[PDB]
Amino acid sequence: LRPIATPYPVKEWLQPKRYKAHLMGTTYVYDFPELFRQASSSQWKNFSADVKLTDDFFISNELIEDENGELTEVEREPGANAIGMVAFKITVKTPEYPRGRQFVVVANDITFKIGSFGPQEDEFFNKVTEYARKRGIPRIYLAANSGARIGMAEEIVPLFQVAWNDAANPDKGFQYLYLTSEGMETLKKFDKENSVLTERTVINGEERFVIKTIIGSEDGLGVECLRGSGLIAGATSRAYHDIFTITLVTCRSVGIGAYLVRLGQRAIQVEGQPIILTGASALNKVLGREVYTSNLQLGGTQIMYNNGVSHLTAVDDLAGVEKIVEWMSYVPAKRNMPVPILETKDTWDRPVDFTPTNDETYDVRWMIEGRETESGFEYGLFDKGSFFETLSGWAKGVVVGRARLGGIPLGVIGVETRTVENLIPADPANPNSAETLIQQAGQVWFPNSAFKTAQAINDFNNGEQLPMMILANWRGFSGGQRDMFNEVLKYGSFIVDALVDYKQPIIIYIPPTGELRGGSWVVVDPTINADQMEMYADVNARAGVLEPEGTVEIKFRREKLLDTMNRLDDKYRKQLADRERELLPIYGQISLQFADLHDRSSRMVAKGVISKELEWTEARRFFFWRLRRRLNEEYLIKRLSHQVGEASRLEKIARIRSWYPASVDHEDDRQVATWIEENYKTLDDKLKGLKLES
Amino acid sequence: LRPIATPYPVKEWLQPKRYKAHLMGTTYVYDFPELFRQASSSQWKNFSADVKLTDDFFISNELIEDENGELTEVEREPGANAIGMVAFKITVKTPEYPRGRQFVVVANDITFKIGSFGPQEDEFFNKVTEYARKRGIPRIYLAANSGARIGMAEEIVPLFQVAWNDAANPDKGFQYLYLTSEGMETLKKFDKENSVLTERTVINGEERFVIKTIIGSEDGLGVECLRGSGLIAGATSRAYHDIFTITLVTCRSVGIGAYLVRLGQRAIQVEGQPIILTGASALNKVLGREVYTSNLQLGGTQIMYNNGVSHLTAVDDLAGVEKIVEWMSYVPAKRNMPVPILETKDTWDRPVDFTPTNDETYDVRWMIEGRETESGFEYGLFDKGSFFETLSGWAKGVVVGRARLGGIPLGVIGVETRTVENLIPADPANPNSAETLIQQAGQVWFPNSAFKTAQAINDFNNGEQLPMMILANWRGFSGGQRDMFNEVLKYGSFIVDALVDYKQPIIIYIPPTGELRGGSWVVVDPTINADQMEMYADVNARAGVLEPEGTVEIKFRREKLLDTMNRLDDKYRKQLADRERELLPIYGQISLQFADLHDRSSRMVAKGVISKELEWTEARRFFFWRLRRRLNEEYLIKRLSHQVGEASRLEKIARIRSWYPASVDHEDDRQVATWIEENYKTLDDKLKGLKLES
Ligand SMILES: Cc1ccc2cc(CC3CCN(C(=O)c4c5ccccc5cc5ccccc45)CC3)ccc2n1
Ligand SMILES: Cc1ccc2cc(CC3CCN(C(=O)c4c5ccccc5cc5ccccc45)CC3)ccc2n1
Repeated sequence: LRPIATPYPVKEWLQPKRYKAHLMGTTYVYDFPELFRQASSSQWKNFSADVKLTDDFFISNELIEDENGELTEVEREPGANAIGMVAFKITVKTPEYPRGRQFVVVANDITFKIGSFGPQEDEFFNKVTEYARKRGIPRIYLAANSGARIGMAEEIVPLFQVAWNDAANPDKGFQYLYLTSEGMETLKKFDKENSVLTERTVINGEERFVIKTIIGSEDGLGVECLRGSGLIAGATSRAYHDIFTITLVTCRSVGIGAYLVRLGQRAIQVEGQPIILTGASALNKVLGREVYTSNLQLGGTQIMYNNGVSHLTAVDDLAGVEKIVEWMSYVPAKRNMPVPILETKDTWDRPVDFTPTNDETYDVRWMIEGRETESGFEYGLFDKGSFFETLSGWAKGVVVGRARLGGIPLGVIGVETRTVENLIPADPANPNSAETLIQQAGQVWFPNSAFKTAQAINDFNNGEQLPMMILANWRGFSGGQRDMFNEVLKYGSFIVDALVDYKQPIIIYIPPTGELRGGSWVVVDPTINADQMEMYADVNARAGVLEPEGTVEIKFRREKLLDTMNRLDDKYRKQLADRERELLPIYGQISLQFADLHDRSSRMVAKGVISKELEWTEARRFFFWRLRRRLNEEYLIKRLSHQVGEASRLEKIARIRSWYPASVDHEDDRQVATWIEENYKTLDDKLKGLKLES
Repeated sequence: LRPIATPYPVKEWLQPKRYKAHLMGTTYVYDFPELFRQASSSQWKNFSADVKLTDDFFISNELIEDENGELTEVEREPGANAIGMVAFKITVKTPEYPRGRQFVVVANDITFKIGSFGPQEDEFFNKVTEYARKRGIPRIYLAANSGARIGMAEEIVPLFQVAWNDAANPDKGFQYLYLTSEGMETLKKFDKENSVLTERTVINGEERFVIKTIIGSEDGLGVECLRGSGLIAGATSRAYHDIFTITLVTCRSVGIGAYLVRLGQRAIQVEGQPIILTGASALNKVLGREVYTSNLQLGGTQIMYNNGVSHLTAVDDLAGVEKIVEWMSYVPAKRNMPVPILETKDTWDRPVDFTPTNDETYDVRWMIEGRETESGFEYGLFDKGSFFETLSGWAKGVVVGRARLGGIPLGVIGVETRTVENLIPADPANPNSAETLIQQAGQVWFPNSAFKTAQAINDFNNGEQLPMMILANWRGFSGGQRDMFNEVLKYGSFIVDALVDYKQPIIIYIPPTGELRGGSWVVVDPTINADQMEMYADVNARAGVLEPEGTVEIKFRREKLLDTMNRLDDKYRKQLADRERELLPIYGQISLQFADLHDRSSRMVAKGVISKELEWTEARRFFFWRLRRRLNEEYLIKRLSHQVGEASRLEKIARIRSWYPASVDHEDDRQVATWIEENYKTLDDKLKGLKLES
């Protein structure tokens, strides 16, 4: 017992595995539920400081496999796990789900065979994934591992013999490895007959059993660990499309551990905990040179967070738990349940304070969440303090996060107007390699930013099942040689694919001072997904194939411009080339203005390419009711889908809208939502009466 | 008429648009069906030189929209197209489909408004896509365009007026643009009242109509072209997952044209025809410096083919047509129809001649298709001359293509054992940028090669609907700093996703001299998709978590090795450190051999991680019947799916296998296929009798 004379018992002594975990710079597996209780309690204090919270608000129940491999709940002492993988079913009353929400926590036990993955950990991890998926509840994975388990048939180690070329000189070589009758019997005696594959021969009187394959008695030495890893990689790939999947990296995550981090997509990395494949030491041995310094050089946050593999970093395990808890506050309690409405002090019914100007540089986050000033807080489009930014360390040209719109949770994509710099590090493996600083123009899609956009869209759709708003403001894609070679077309195409797959309301809104040109429009147009998509443009937005400078260059050339001088200039209508020189700069300006006049939201409305033209200060009020209306209608489309079984979206919506009283304006979002909410149970009777099916 | 006195009529004069197309370095749209006839005829000559072919073997029928926008067939003169998009329905008797196969060809008319995309071309392209998708037939797109159409309200050009700050000095500035009552009436007179959005004011007696927005009378000037582009981008994204989509780039492909190339995935680029977004000239104007030289520098084959955006290059339009024709020979006639069996001179019933050795470097293509030698042709695993390689210019570490196995078409993925070099060009935009040569070790997955692998898997699955064989031979993923920063984990994860989505038989086979370690195994394991996947390892293959050098480093350390010297060396059993120095090199070799003995196919079989261990020379015969058996069983699973409506794969297969006579060995592939083929109609009666449903 160390230390003696403490006020309460030494938990690290009561369970020494707690101390092993601590010595490896991580929380002990069995202590993680407590971090979830601490975080859930903080969630309440930050929401309503006055809430009197008891212990029944949070329940953690360890899951273990029964006699038939069926998962059941247990109340046992920490450290009684016979396998290196552990899981808990958590039932917590949160501000979004005050009656309770459920999720599973799977975790490696770093103190059980170094957190390595053997077939039993793999089988259990897969069974927990399936348990969560069947129930539709989120699956949190806590990664603290050594990757697949590695072994040797340690029983053949003291038994094997070597058939030397010349016994007197061992360095002259050897022919094969073998077992004697003594070795063969030793295995027979311990029922380890299946440990080797032998072939009998007689060499100079001696009966030797030539080892042809070493199998081993102990399960979990090689290929079976790779099979199991594959199973859990496929399991996680499938779970990402089905339930909310998140992973917290606490202590190393190696090999399968690294793929699991990525396969679950959503990841929080604790500072100083690497995400690696082959470690630095092993790589140096392969390269035959001392190339790398640490595993952190290969998979630290300066790699993974900058990569976009790590969505967020965490200062310590509790910080990471707190971030999982916060991320989950935006996500339905289970698959196909409505998005969690959380109304705060920031009511839907106010104008937007922060407005961008053309002459002044701004941070797009100010338009999203607002900004503090000396005169006071300038509210943004979304609920004060609801902007939870993710992928913040990668492709900083796009801003992605979750937010709330008068309570409604949604995914937000904004455009960083400021030039973004990235520091591509020097390759240690190449002596003729130096670090390079890459500057990327604002409002221009690059391979990395287009990749981040598609990724964000997918991550909002799968598991999160959130509506989305893209505050669309791009000049186009980078068409230069470097960016074209770096496959910009591939990443731009992923955006289209992500939108095609989207299953919740989408809102594309070109903000004030905003623009959407050429390929940038193409890739985000509501016809990619007419069922979910909708486009809006601010009265101060611009959009066209080209920008006024390009439109002019192609369509208002020198001849057209001189004919304009002949029409408009009394002096112009040998001596003329002189007036031409004087007029051209202002005439260039006239043509730029002529072009710009086609790029207005009024032409967008007239040409029916946007649902409505909007006023920024009035967007919070508009978007709130539009999304609230749309969430109600989507619910009714889904209930109708079960009934009829076969009909188009248009047929379903037309039918739902035919149930609205004659007095209801189908174009009034506030009225339509108000009516639906006043009649959910009356609409339920309507749908139940429709069960007149054959 | 130029030239005079020709033997037959001057086609370029009869239709001058043919000459315009020619002057732009491309085939005239209406001449493309003839290239398809020429190619289809070549297909026959290369298959059976003795075939007497007539003209009814090939039928091309132009599709045009009727009065109600419904596509119908027409026989009209070339060049009567009122829109810049043209389509043909082709019905061709090919060696795979001798009774005929159908597909649509959509193409831009480079001679119609520079091949630009207006709303009518977009609406038609979408209608053709839908026509092909509804029918399940392939959609070939021939790209020769200027991207979205760009315009201005050319009627406002001679009418507009400018409100000068001071009329005497024009360069002092202007306030706004306006129309006079004369201008307003001019528009009123031509029913172009809707061309502008004005606001009346009176300035110093004059009634001016302030232009607030220029809309225009002519459709297809701006945003409506971007809407249409979006529609066709989404349409193509959807078509790739539904039907076989291929694109041939003949003459430039700009903006939406470039995205269409990528969205359809499968692309052949004609040498010298660029795939661009913003052109070089425009980019130089944005950058304010003469950075780029040509559009080919941005989107030529040295970009797109090296990128993997272009799957193949073509020397001229006929070469590209011939490659589409050849690619299609592997693809079903329509969606959900069986893969086209084409048996050639190379019967299934022979051993594999080309066998790799450990001491000799080989080209993996030799194992796939065989190789010519002085002694004669060494046959490979697949049918002689059936290897059609794709993505050949990108990530050369993986070899991807289509092949035939005794007639059966399938996707093939092999590993390039030789070190691959890539030349990353110097960025013209960066003066402190030089070209870099990147060497990539063989049998190691890098970001690019992992991306190519996932891509190939997807491209085989979607549209092609082909079975697959991965000749798995990777040491692992590159875990170094550069490759980890370049997101190797993301691309490795795409492999898993591509396999999860796979709907046709998969065969993973570790070939002779081959290996599969750590993360390389994880990502390709049959548990990712138990329904389709199956693993095999050659008797000369190796597989484990680590390689013998790593296994030794971790599990057979210094102490274990000295205890082994104490056991095995009579001399070893101050003076001992000397014998230790002498013994260690051979003892290191003993430990390397001890490890290697666990890495055998026999342990893989014993641990149940492979379906069977195989002998390479006998693989063609094994794989032929295994795939032929599996194609027959898959067919029966599908017919059963319609009947019962609800049951697992295992329940379906167990039921199908219960119909086999008692004498049939379920493990004999040749017998099982022979029985199914002898009883398709008897099995059809069985399934029809199962329609006893309520
Ligand atoms: C590295 C980098 C930096 C900024 C970029 C900006 C864009 C947006 C494009 C630029 C080109 N473009 C234009 O309207 C445009 C121009 C836009 C601004 C200035 C000059 C322009 C000249 C053009 C000449 C012909 C056609 C178009 C021109 C459409 C919008 C596209 C790619 C960019 N790449
Ligand atoms: C740039 C590059 C080049 C080759 C690469 C090869 C691999 C394959 C790996 C290499 C590491 N590995 C080993 O079995 C291995 C070793 C393999 C060969 C030589 C030395 C090794 C030392 C190791 C020390 C500890 C653990 C493993 C070691 C598993 C297989 C992985 C990454 C590679 N990256």
